[PDB]
Amino acid sequence: ATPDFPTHFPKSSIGIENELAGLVVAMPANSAQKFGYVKSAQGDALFMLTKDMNQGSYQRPPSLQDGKNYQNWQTHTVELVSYPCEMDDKAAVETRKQAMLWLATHFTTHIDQSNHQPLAPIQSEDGRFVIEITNAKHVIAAGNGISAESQGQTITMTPSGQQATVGVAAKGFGTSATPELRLLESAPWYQKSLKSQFASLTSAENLDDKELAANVFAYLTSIYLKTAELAKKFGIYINEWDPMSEQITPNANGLTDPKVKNAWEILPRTKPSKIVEILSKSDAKAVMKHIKPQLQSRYSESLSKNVFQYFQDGGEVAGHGINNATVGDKHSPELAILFEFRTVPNELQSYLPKTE
Ligand SMILES: Nc1ncnc2c1ncn2[C@@H]1O[C@H](COP(=O)(O)OP(=O)(O)O)[C@@H](O)[C@H]1O
Ligand SMILES: [Mg+2]
Ligand SMILES: [Mg+2]
Repeated sequence: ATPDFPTHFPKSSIGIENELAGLVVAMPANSAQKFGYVKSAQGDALFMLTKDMNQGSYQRPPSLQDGKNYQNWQTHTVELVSYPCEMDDKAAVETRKQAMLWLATHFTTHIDQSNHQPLAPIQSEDGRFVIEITNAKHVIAAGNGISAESQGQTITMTPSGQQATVGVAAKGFGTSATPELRLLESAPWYQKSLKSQFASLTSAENLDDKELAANVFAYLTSIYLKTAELAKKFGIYINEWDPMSEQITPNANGLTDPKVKNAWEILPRTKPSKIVEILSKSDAKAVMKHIKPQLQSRYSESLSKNVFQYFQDGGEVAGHGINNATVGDKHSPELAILFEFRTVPNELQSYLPKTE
């Protein structure tokens, strides 16, 4: 079994995703995403081997007929998914990039001498890296996995196949305290002006933590307003809101549609309703009560009520979120909130492996 991601980090964390070019993985239909993982010889889990984009049904080449059953098998692109590490842990970041580049060279040899065969659990030649196979019911095949033989491909990685995910303490979003926080706050959907706006609305209120409440308000309102903007732009069905009732033609498959995710640029990966937990019951009530009018002064009553209710009931920004991540003291953990960079910006390029 592939180990689950560690959930706790002392400070800000980073994970990477890297879709490979030059090969596919074929597995039985409805297989689990993870088929293996690469770890250091010391035992530290570095990245997972996963199936990513479905490339169609697998057809075992006739010249490679082996008496085996490949019925209903699907081909997918391979994505290398790192185990998160601390953002300032240079050695952990470097070992992940190096282990990914090593596995690409091992894949290049595998499609040359063992095309349409499963990867074997081996140790690298220098002894640095170890492959562990968790699902042996797979095959690795060059190109799109149609031909028995490769076109002598070198297995590569490129920025268009790359993403980075950053995890920060929820209480830090809006403080601009670290370079990571400042990069996250530069997200086009985040409206820092909502912090000072909240303070103006709540002068008569005796709030337990005014600065924290203003930060949470700005973060949540920015997400709710962006969701409403996107639902209108792309014609997305949110809860009971119907875009056709506002003469908007549906132009996306939902919140999880890749073009909707891309429109966020910096995609929230944590369930918005979790942040309410970093506040007192009283402060959370004050924050939540003030969000509704921010939507209603910009969007129709139906869109506003539906977006507000969707997130209130634990609605996700774009599918299953990373909601169990924590930061700070191991004994008293604080909520970490995660963000996916759809395109890796210049500031995070050094975290990604490069073939060239
Ligand atoms: N605590 C964390 N801090 C930072 N990045 C994390 C953390 N936990 C997971 N990630 C990263 O989240 C990314 C996507 O994770 P995952 O949920 O497995 O992908 P998917 O939803 O596409 O199946 C990976 O780059 C991974 O390293
Ligand atoms: Mg992934
Ligand atoms: Mg991604």
